[PDB]
Amino acid sequence: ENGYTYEDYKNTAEWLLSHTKHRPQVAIICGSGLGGLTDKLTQAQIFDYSEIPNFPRSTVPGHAGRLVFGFLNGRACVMMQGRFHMYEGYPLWKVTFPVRVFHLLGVDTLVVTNAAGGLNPKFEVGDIMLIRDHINLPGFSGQNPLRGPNDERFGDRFPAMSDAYDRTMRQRALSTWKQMGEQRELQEGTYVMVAGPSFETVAECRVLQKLGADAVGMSTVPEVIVARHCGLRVFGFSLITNKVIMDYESLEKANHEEVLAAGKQAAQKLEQFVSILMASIPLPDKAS
Amino acid sequence: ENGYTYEDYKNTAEWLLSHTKHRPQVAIICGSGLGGLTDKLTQAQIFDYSEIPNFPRSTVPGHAGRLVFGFLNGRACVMMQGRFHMYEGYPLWKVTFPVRVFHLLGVDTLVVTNAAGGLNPKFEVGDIMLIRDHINLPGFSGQNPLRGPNDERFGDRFPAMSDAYDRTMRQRALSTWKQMGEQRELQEGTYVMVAGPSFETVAECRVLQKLGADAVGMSTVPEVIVARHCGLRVFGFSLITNKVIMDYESLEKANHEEVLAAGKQAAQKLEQFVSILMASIPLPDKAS
Amino acid sequence: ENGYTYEDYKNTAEWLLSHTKHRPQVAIICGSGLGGLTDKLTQAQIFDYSEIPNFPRSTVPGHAGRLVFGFLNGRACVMMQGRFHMYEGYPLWKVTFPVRVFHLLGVDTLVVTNAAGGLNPKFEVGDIMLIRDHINLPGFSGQNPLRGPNDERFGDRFPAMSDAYDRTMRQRALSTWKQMGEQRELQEGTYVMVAGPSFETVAECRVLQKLGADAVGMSTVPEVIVARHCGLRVFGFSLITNKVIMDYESLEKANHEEVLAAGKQAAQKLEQFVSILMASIPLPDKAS
Ligand SMILES: Nc1nc2c(ncn2[C@@H]2O[C@H](CO)C[C@H]2O)c(=O)[nH]1
Ligand SMILES: Nc1nc2c(ncn2[C@@H]2O[C@H](CO)C[C@H]2O)c(=O)[nH]1
Ligand SMILES: Nc1nc2c(ncn2[C@@H]2O[C@H](CO)C[C@H]2O)c(=O)[nH]1
Repeated sequence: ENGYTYEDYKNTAEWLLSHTKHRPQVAIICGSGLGGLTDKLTQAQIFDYSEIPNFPRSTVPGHAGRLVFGFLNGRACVMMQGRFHMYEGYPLWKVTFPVRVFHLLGVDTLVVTNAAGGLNPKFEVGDIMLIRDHINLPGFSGQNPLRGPNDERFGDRFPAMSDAYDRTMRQRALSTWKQMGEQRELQEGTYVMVAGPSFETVAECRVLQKLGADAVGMSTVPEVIVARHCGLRVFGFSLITNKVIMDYESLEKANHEEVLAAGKQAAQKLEQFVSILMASIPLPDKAS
Repeated sequence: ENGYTYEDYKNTAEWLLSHTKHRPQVAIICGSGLGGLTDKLTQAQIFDYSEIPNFPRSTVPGHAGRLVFGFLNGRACVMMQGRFHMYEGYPLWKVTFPVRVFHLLGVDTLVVTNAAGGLNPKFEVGDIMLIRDHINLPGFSGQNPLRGPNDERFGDRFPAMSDAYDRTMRQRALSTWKQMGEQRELQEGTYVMVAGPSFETVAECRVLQKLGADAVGMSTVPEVIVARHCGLRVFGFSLITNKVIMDYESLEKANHEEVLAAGKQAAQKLEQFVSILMASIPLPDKAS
Repeated sequence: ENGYTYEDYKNTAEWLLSHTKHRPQVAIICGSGLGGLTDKLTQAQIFDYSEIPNFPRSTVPGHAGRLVFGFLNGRACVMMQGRFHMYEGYPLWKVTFPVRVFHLLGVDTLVVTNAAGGLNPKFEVGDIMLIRDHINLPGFSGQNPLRGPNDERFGDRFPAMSDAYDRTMRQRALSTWKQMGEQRELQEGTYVMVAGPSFETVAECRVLQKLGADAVGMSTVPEVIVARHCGLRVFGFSLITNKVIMDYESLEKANHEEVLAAGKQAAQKLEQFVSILMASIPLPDKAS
């Protein structure tokens, strides 16, 4: 939708195909800090967005923004290190351009990760929250990636989202966590997207808690939306990098320029979590 | 406001006038599926949007999108078959362009219909919900049809909406329903507009229920807003085409590509409901 | 961010500097009706937006829209009479352009006033509500002034807002109110921004009350956001000009074209409130 035409996607995917011998099945999208997951791929083939045809280039930050094709624990992946966000200024049709390319590349599963602040008090920074559902606040106002004329070549005008985050994949991630003897249980909740780059205020934090969100972030939802729109199996998770402040006594103050949590404890715990899951993603071959 | 100037409206309305001998009093806007209401007009004069001067043409769908001037049960109408929506990509000033044209055509009443999913559990698919009020979610973020410099020739900078849906008309619709011996009572609630084309997720569904909405749709509100802004008496209703899924056990999944409900039971029940109401719309002549 | 470059701000501020001998410390932004506060400045030097370089000109209303440099109770001010709003059509980067200019002018404190309707029932029209916090509804959808690439020359990509409204300034405003023997206590609450020019509907009014807002307005928040983003000490207040209607029995109807409240009782009570506070704003010299 908008700005890009089917041809564009078709050309980016083809150029990609004719530039890598890897035919990816699973596309992983690395959220803030969770980028080194690319390091553990094998037969890795790296493309910086910039060199790829119709691919949105990353803003100012020339310290990342690449598409790494590889193999992770048996699965042929394609990892987008450094996602695009609304705050950077991108129209959602750009933010989610890669998700449609992945589809044309043959990807049938998209696992999206992100760093989210925590609204549910049981969460603790470092916790990993499996996304059971989302609340797409921007989409309410009209900030939806599917806006504009619908290309029946990708999907429906009115795709359903009640079933976004794969019920099976979630089942497995939970088990996989247990069979890792973790102690701190895999959390499960609802991720709420908020666009603006600034961080929540206590009042905002409280409306989000009342609305039913468990984690608040500034990404993922547009991708999940267009993935599901074109059929991709979606599974994703949030890394609780910080308890959002719900009291005026606050004292503490939200900081991103502290993308620690993610690179800290998480860095490993999560990238290994992701690897074993590759095993749990059904092979397009499977059968028995 | 924006994109169109007073002249534009003035010209479209005039060209219309000088192209139909009908001087409409009531303008009806047919929501999804509820379009055949046009079939029951008499002295019908059809104009496909396309042939009308500054009239937003419908997107891809070349299977409808027309303005039918006629007489319905004594009233001289003008029905817009196939409304415009945000999801199609239209700026709200286009979505609502026809409402201002209607005003310049002499229309003093606008009855808007739509197909809405149901958040209130007492509703049943097929139920007709009289709109007692709305929650304009997009307008909160800035997606308001009145945005931009205000033309005092149409109305106020800051029009009030506490009184949108005519209190009288509602009274009458209720009575009219009774004097039709219906059994299933005319429901009454608050319609919440959500823009994006995709359907709600369970979490989204739950925030809407908590927010106070009874039905959720993707239209009507911009029209009501600009109608009321220029003085039009507004009365409208929702056809509950589906109970939105509020549980994760879901199983069922929202489908539009099932615009059945509307064409089913509703098709008639509602178009006849609309006809008797023409009688209840006060004549610009009336007096006693 | 967007539309304007650092140079632009730098040039507007410089031209300003080289056109006034006043080096302002406190920048006050006058909300609807609260504009005559400019009248009480001394050594007043007036610039109508229009004559200032990259300064957004006011829309149609040629009956105000000026920047008045002066001295108020000892402090060297710069008052923006007539703020810019989203409803007028301005992109937030324009609405908030002056806030960045103020920063480059040397301003270290921004006090924003506005006229807000009241959702909390304890409030009474005429009441002054100190803003303890805000809920930036537009920013949720993406309507954030910081959107677009972040200029590290002004601030952070992800500034925090949990601490927006200065805790000290609030303490003082309260005391200052007491030492004015007012009787009707200075209220304190959360201001919720709503963009659209139209007024709330009862359902909308109720979701705002449920969301936790105390007052609803159509300004201030973008300014507070970019002020805080570039470090300005922010303190602001709402003048409850009208109890927003929370019942369907309504009868009454919201009117702006009744900017009375503000010019009435408030006109004075508030502008004198503002003057004594100048005394309470710490001098960039201070020390003991
Ligand atoms: N809105 C929001 N985004 C957060 C929070 N914690 C982490 N994030 C995420 O990290 C980046 C900002 O550091 C982008 C956003 O996806 C939070 O508390 N609130
Ligand atoms: N958002 C939303 N729109 C709905 C729903 N049911 C019917 N609709 C309405 O029908 C069309 C999509 O089929 C456009 C929208 O006005 C629903 O459950 N949710
Ligand atoms: N949304 C809203 N803005 C209000 C209200 N009362 C005052 N206002 C404020 O005054 C102007 C409209 O008259 C712009 C807005 O900042 C109110 O009840 N609702």
